[PDB]
Amino acid sequence: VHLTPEEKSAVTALWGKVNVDEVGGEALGRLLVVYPWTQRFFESFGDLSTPDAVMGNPKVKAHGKKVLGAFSDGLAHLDNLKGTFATLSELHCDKLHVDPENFRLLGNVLVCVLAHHFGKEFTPPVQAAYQKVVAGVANALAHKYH
Amino acid sequence: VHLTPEEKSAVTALWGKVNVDEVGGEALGRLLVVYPWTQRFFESFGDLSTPDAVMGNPKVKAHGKKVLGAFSDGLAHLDNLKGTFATLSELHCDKLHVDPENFRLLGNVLVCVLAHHFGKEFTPPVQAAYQKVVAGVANALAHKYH
Amino acid sequence: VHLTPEEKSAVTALWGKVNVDEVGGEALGRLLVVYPWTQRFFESFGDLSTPDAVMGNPKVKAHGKKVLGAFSDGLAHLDNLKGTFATLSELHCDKLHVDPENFRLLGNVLVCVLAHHFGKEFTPPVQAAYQKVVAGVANALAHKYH
Amino acid sequence: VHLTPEEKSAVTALWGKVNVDEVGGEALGRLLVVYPWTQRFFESFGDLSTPDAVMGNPKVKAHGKKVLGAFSDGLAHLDNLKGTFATLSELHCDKLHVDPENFRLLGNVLVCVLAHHFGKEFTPPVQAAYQKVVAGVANALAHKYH
Ligand code: HEM
Ligand code: HEM
Ligand code: HEM
Ligand code: HEM
Repeated sequence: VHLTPEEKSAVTALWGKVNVDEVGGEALGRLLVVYPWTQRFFESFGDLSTPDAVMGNPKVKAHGKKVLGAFSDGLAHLDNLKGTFATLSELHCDKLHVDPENFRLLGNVLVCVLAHHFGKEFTPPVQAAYQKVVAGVANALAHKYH
Repeated sequence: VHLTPEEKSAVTALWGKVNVDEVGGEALGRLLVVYPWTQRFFESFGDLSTPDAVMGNPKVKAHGKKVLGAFSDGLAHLDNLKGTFATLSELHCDKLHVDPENFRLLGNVLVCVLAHHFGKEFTPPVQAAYQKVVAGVANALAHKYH
Repeated sequence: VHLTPEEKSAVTALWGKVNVDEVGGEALGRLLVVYPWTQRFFESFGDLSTPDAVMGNPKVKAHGKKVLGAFSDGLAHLDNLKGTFATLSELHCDKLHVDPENFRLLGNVLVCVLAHHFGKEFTPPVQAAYQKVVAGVANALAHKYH
Repeated sequence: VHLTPEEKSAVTALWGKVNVDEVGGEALGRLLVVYPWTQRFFESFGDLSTPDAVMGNPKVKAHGKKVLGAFSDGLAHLDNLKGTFATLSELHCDKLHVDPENFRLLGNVLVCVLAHHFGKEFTPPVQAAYQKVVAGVANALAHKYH
């Protein structure tokens, strides 16, 4: 992932203001609502019938916080995402068999959640920076398939 | 596209509140900035070299407004997206030769712009409905390749 | 799907030379080997651990011929794919939750299988026509998501 | 790209029987026929009006030879695709603005041309190996967008 310092500044500044405990659950929950086939991976989480059921699921919220945590991790090592994510790649690919396209969709939902939250501060160049990051993390997660 | 009563009422309500000037140049600008290869289609527009040049450009802004106008038309005929978009399909496909994937990328940018432009009212079910709409439009636009 | 009369004639002539009992198993099996996350959907098939575990799997072979039968249906009803695949769309979308991208991969694998089998009779325009067909089928199977 | 030695050997062994002078032109030509929007990049090659026109084009055949030449380089340097394709990445991204999805499509057409050529030598594990190589080359080519 190649970010200019201006880009690195703007991404981290935005990041610093993310409600980590909420954003994660919102991004995971919206993934399940918007791209419904993804619910197949989380059937053990309980009731996912309605959007309300999904958005209200505390297992979804809890897990969402864990996803956001790893995201914060890659953000700290843009230099080496493959290695940062090596362990999560074996899990998601070798054990869970998640389609590589799903990693890209979660990336997308995340960018949407930020736009939604940071309105005007989510500028075109900031959107561009985050797009490159979510793409970099998605590619690092599908590494086991490469 | 298949929208549930709720989704459709939902959809058409928010649309009515859309500031096309704001959303159109924003959607079009963000496409050229986030996915740079898209600039080659708009060489006739001038200075697109920087996010500022792009976001500044009134050609971009005016064209953006035209794109939303076609969207609106589309929104009125969710029943016949294909027929609604026939002439634009011929233009984009047969004449311009735009990659069908780019119709998906504009759609996604547009969704991020609505999140951005409706904050709190852009709930998971609304995003889910708008995602079906944009995918529907992208598919109707790529119709000539099918 | 829009085929010119020359496309329709060549597509239908080639299809009549296909050994159904065989190409369907070959296409489903290659899908499972080349895009390994797809194995997660074939819950009762047993060992899918090695290419030979997959390719000679009796259930893969039997199942491939049912897939092939459905494709034939498709080809015979290009004017009505959504209707033709109505119950298969609800099974795959509503019940099985197959990601739409997967429908596309299987179409791509089938095309490769025909190339492998027909060699030189698989000309560029025949390939282009088959591409439009498999894309139309994938689109009709993902109907319930639209 | 992760290839087992078994895969590596099956891959290089087959590459050795490729008609260097022909497969390239076939691949490129089928790209232009099957995904017609790619014709916009080769409008200076002359007449691409028809499949026959495309497949006939001597510019296409000559250019296919160079493409295949680049592929052999990648094959010879699986451990250094990014360096191997450094200059080609700057040409295609920075200079030509080719959409990254098109690199993917070319790799896919190539695999189909190999299938079409090798019949039976093109077994499921060989196809899987080739799919990982093409994906790795497409990703290396798109590096400038990352
Ligand atoms: C691309 C961004 C993603 C990140 C950063 C991420 C991160 C994580 C993390 C941190 C965990 C918990 C690891 C542990 O408990 O050791 C996890 C587990 C899991 N993830 Fe993801 N993930 C991503 C994408 C996805 C996608 C797209 C899906 C499926 C649609 C998915 C499905 C799962 C599942 C099923 C589990 C296991 C949860 C359980 O049963 O405890 N992940 N992921
Ligand atoms: C969401 C899908 C899209 C819609 C609804 C749309 C709509 C339109 C409209 C309404 C026009 C004006 C045609 C006229 O009145 O003469 C137009 C033209 C054009 N579109 Fe799009 N468009 C879409 C996607 C795209 C994409 C993805 C690209 C390229 C990346 C693109 C490139 C162009 C170009 C180059 C023109 C011609 C501009 C000129 O020189 O006049 N469009 N489009
Ligand atoms: C390209 C289009 C496809 C066609 C025409 C097709 C066709 C079929 C047909 C005819 C059946 C049997 C329905 C019945 O029970 O009567 C079936 C079942 C099934 N398909 Fe597909 N399919 C397609 C793609 C896929 C893909 C991409 C996946 C997953 C990767 C998939 C997974 C399944 C599963 C898991 C079943 C049920 C098998 C069982 O009986 O356990 N299908 N499909
Ligand atoms: C993905 C694998 C690809 C490889 C290995 C590849 C390789 C090459 C090579 C070796 C050249 C000659 C560069 C030089 O020495 O001037 C070239 C040029 C070119 N390629 Fe590609 N290419 C690939 C994909 C594509 C795609 C998908 C497109 C567009 C659809 C494309 C469009 C072009 C164009 C327009 C040129 C310039 C032709 C000229 O004027 O010489 N390339 N490519």
